[PDB]
Amino acid sequence: SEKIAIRDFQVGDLVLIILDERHDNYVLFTVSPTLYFLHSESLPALDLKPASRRPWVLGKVMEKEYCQAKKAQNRFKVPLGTKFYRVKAVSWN
Amino acid sequence: AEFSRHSEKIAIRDFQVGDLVLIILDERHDNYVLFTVSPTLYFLHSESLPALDLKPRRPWVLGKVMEKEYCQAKKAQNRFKVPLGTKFYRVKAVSWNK
Repeated sequence: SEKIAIRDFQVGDLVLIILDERHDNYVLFTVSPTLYFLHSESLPALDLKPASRRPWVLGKVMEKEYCQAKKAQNRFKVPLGTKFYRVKAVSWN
Repeated sequence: AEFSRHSEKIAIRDFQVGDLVLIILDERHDNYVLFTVSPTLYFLHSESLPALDLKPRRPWVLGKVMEKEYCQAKKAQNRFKVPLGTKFYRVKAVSWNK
């Protein structure tokens, strides 16, 4: 049976996707100090939307992209220089 | 394989001793449960609450399964708020960090 990854996310991992209101974004539930932000493109297929939002959904990792915040005002509400991932995911059930 | 990917995943069904798990508050059953995708309920044993820093409010903790016991409700009024005849598990668990 499949388990949910909570760190070191790989393509094909099952993940718990949760709302992070501080960063105005969905993230992967993790014990890591690194932020894994859900790519905006993946929201529709997970029955998620860009005013109250569902707290969590299960998904499967399809893609991840390494990023560094090079502008202070960014869509992720992270400080300048933050190193993070953007993750595309699809639904699982 | 010469090595395993170690301690990077939590179980969400068919829980086995030693599994890492997400423990969550089940308000409708007035009890902590293992987060699961299966219809079977896995209730946290009352013995396990103090060492997890829970009280008989905190929404969730990561844990490790120390024991599971398959049970059936014999009375309609019971601490788990389940109908008479419900089959469920009681799980002992300790905190897990890393």
